[PDB]
Amino acid sequence: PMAETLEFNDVYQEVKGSMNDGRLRLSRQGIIFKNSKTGKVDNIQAGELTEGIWRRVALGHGLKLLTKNGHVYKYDGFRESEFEKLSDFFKTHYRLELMEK
Repeated sequence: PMAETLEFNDVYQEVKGSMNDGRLRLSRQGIIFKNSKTGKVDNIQAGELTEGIWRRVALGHGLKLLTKNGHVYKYDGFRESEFEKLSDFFKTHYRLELMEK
């Protein structure tokens, strides 16, 4: 079932063991994460993405993304059941296929 946006208000950015809680939002154009505590926003354009990985992490499952400029983004705390919709979104809108690891 196709969706143009996906929202996750209960996930974290993982940075060196730190779990930064925030809001993740996927649109056709890309990805925005906003750190709840610090308010720090990170934008990722669909075009920038070269790699998407889905794997078990410390809490549930997580995405690990790579962009053309070498930046790494890790968003953790997904229930495993989210794979289908995430995989679907990436393949449909981002023209990239999540690697299951």
